[PDB]
Amino acid sequence: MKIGIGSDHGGYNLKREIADFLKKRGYEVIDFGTHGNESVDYPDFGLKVAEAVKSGECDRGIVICGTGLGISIAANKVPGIRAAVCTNSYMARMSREHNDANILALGERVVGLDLALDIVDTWLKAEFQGGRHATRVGKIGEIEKKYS
Amino acid sequence: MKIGIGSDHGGYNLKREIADFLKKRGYEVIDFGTHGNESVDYPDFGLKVAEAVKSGECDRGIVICGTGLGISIAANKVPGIRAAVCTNSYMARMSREHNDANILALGERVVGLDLALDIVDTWLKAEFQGGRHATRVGKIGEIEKKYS
Repeated sequence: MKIGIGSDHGGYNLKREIADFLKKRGYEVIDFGTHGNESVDYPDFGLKVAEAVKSGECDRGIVICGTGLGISIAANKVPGIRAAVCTNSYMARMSREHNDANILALGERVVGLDLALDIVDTWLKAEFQGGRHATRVGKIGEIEKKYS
Repeated sequence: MKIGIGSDHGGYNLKREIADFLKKRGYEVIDFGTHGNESVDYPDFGLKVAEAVKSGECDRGIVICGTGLGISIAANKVPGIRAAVCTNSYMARMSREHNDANILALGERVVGLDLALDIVDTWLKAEFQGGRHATRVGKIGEIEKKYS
């Protein structure tokens, strides 16, 4: 499974740790940047990861900024993308089970390292539950079609 | 300001408490439903609140589901909407200061009542900081224009 990862400067250090974590677990990781601590704009990297997941270049993606909020909002502007900002493993599991999230969003200034790794672990293992949850995801698709 | 509020059945009881909280505070509250515990679909109510904020019928919105994730993803599909899932007041403050969030999303199964009221209090009081944050919000707007 190919994981796309991306961040602004606010999520760069956590991105480094998650990339190492994932590779060590045998995932193929595509790093979309940013590649340093210099101030940059979260939508640019949110977009890169979202478009890679949309195109199938990556199976899913992880985006990080100070809070995860900006980068996940940006990613959610792309049709077919469902980016979930999670601050605990319960949320991470429900994002997969109910929302079939294909992007996990994290906030480097909010969650500490080991917690963030717990969340990533949980998110990568959880499975979409279909049924009424598929019906609700379709209704998200209807909003996209409306504003398309 | 006029506050739009909406939920599925997973956020209905918290919605009831927040509606009461806001009115006691002097806010005009527009309740878009749901109006009971019957199973319903979060995108329908996410859409209502998002469209009310977009039209200027409400100045800001609050959306609630079990985790806040589904309803906020749905809301974020609407152009001009920036919905922030917050699990603490630090996130709530940054969502206004940096992301100029116009919708707050909450997870009734994640945050307890008093915490959720603290987050709402913080979110309503926080102020957009402009500058590079406006530049970044514009870049969110560019993604919307791309996929419009």
